[PDB]
Amino acid sequence: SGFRKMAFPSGKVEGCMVQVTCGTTTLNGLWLDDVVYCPRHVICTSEDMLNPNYEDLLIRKSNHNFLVQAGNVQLRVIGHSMQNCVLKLKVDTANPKTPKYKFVRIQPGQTFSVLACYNGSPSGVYQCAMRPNFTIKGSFLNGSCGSVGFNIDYDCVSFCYMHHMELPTGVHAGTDLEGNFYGPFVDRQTAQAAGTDTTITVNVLAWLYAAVINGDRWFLNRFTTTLNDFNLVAMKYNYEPLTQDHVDILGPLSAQTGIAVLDMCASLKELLQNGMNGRTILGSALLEDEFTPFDVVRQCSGVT
Amino acid sequence: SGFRKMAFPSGKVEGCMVQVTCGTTTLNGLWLDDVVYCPRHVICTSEDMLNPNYEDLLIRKSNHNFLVQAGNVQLRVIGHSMQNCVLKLKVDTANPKTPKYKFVRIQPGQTFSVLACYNGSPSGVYQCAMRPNFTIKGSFLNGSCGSVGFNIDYDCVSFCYMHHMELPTGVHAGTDLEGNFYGPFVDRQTAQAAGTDTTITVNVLAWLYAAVINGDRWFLNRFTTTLNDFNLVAMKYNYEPLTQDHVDILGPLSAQTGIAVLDMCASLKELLQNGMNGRTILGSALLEDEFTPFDVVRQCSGVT
Ligand SMILES: O=C1[C@H](c2ccc(Cl)cc2)CCCN1c1cncc2ccccc12
Ligand SMILES: O=C1[C@H](c2ccc(Cl)cc2)CCCN1c1cncc2ccccc12
Repeated sequence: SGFRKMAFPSGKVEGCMVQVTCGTTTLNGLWLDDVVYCPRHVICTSEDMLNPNYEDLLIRKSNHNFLVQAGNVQLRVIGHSMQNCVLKLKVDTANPKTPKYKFVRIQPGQTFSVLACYNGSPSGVYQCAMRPNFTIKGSFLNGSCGSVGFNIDYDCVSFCYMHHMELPTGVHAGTDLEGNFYGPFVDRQTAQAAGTDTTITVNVLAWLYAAVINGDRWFLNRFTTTLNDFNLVAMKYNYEPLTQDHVDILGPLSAQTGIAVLDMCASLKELLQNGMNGRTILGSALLEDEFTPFDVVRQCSGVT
Repeated sequence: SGFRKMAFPSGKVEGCMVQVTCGTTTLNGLWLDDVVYCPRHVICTSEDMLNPNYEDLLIRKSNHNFLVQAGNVQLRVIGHSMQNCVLKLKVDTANPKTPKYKFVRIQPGQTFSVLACYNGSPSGVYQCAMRPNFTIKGSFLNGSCGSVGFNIDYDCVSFCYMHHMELPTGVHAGTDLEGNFYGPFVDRQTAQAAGTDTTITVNVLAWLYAAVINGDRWFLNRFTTTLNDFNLVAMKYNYEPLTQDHVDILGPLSAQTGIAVLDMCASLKELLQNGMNGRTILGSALLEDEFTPFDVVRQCSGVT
């Protein structure tokens, strides 16, 4: 028993972390096979950050201007290209530590582990979710650019995120491993609106099941609801509208606890309308939405 | 900016995780050099768990009865011994992935990362603290025994914890890497009292500094206090008595923010006496005590 904000073991990803220096700028890169992926803003300076013409800036850069360093060794850049907001530097050596990998673009509400890096060296690992407004509430400092978000399926690493920037609101924006930004964000130092951040209702419900599984049952009530009645309440409280897919995905948790999804929705409805009254659930005084039903199942079953 | 419950990168520890099977029992072991460390209760069955005479049980076991498996390969046990509540199985091969390491016994209030394992395979990593009552509020299922807690100092892994059991209260108890239990716990399936769990005051203050550093300043007030006045309030609210050592350890955080430690103590005093009033600090509705001042400095400076 016990429920924690667990992250995937980072070893497979640590073996992919390299330093990428272009001119006076240094950030993290991901070395998989003979390619190093990093944010394209490595070619920028702090002057041309207001309005960068990346095609123009990149034209003034050659293979030898990209200094890729893995631990202590220097990699030889034999090719370079821009793919959306990422640079792909082809190196003469394939990473001997390259795990089995996939580049996948995750959906909002989905969770992933982040390995925060500085100068190509890992420093921390934490779990987080792709917020419904496509931002991540991470922990990143100047130098963390190129740090990746990933998931692990036995031995296969699914890279889903690459960190690029911190918005003036303190939250973080970045791309999938093909250079496509999650959200409406552009890699420009300009005023960007993150948008309304709503609560991942299917995740709050999954975490409510995790609480029942681990003993915290106080919030459980004698009531029930319907998808439309529950949704009227979710809209007022800025909660993601719950669909029949969400109900189905909660099926295995509903089976483990014997609590119907709509009964759990009524318990949640009462927690939104009445608050916690000073009580906690899984050691938290607020409703947690950064655990997917897959995370709750995996953590409460012990998948390695 | 941004503040998260970060764990150390687990790669160095993943390379030490092995499976240890003794009879019908299977748990995790830590392979460093030619020794595998694991909880001694691997030699027990579910019958002799009420009152095990480990010296007697161990006498009936030989080197060949311990099946140590690293990934896919089977290690050859050429020696075995009991050191307090741990078994040290000497194997014929030194772990080629053994990092630079130390076995240190941490103090309550100190934090460490846990790599949760099942059948010698890592499944998750999370950060946690040694509670003042010597228990850990972890996330462990049947099979996680032998999972370790550690800290990393550049390239040196300080092993501080080995998981042994879950108490009937749902919290976890385990040993340092010399087999010595943290707390009054014995490796017996009997009613054990965890004790009163208090709040790590120096950690709540460090996290309050982290909040000011990251922008959340609402809790900051126009008042000040003294160590003795603050402590009267800490005692009523079951908070660890704050000493002059704690004040000194908060020195660098107090310097970064320009907020005197006793001024922050007055802000904390008001948060205890008046509650949060529905507000949050660093995205949390309760006072967080699982970040030491070293963690706040490391996370807000970017140490790799
Ligand atoms: O957001 C940025 C900056 C930026 C600006 C424009 C464009 Cl196009 C991309 C990136 C500079 C590089 C670092 N960076 C940061 C990324 N994460 C955490 C940060 C914490 C404090 C300070 C800067 C941080
Ligand atoms: O506490 C124990 C048991 C035990 C009993 C007596 C003695 Cl001497 C040691 C250990 C059996 C082995 C597994 N174990 C567990 C450890 N962590 C999480 C557990 C979650 C659910 C069930 C058991 C868990």
